[PDB]
Amino acid sequence: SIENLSSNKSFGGWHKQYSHVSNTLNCAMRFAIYLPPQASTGAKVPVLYWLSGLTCSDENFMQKAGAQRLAAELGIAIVAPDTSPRGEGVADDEGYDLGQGAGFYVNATQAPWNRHYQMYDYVVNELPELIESMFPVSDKRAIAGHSMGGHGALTIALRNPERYQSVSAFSPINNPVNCPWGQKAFTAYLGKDTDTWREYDASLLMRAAKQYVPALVDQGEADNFLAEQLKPEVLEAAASSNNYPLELRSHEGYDHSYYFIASFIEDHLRFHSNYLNA
Ligand SMILES: [Cl-]
Repeated sequence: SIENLSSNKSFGGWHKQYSHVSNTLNCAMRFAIYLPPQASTGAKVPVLYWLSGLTCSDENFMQKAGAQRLAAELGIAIVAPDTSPRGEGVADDEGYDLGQGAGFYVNATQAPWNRHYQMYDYVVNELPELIESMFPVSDKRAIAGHSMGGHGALTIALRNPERYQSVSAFSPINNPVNCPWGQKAFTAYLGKDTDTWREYDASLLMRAAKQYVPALVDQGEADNFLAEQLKPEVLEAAASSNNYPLELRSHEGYDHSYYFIASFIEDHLRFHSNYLNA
């Protein structure tokens, strides 16, 4: 029902990969965890959930973001789920932008996708329950992500404000109802009635937010997807309009890659630590 697949010592702590049978997705799922050195002492540690973007697995961030150094110092565990259901019986598309690697963190209502594409319930309900049951962790959590995963973090935090201390993102999809990535995925997973899409749009949620989760967003100015897919100005406008605690930082010359993420991940860890320690 749960299997440790791999272990690698990392900055006096541990990077470990698991597979488990998901009740919400009705499929096997892989996730990775980083436990800091403090978890070896008897301490319970807080958890940063990291959600990845299109095509990614539970490996990309663990390998490339360089988060382990500071997570170790600050005593933060990081949990990185995969980006979609995977395996036998799970629908898929040949394109990188739909199906596997592309769950969009929604609960799909349209067949065939509705059978397995319940990534919102997985991230919000099943995964944290599992993590808290297995690992030496507290009930204090935060959430972050990149692009589709930034969309994931923001939308989940805004709809579950009591559940998350803080939220952050790199290159988030802010207004997915108004971009091709969001439109393709939402039409396929949720159908043609865009009223059903509203609860999955960070910019729309933020404008209407009744309770604040502190937020930090970093955007590379040389990100090729900025205008068409990401639309940070649209998030800023929502924040402005709702007195929302959003710090949105634009960085000249930086792109959409993990090189950009690695460049500011320590900022994100110090930001989360501020709220996870409270
Ligand atoms: Cl993405």
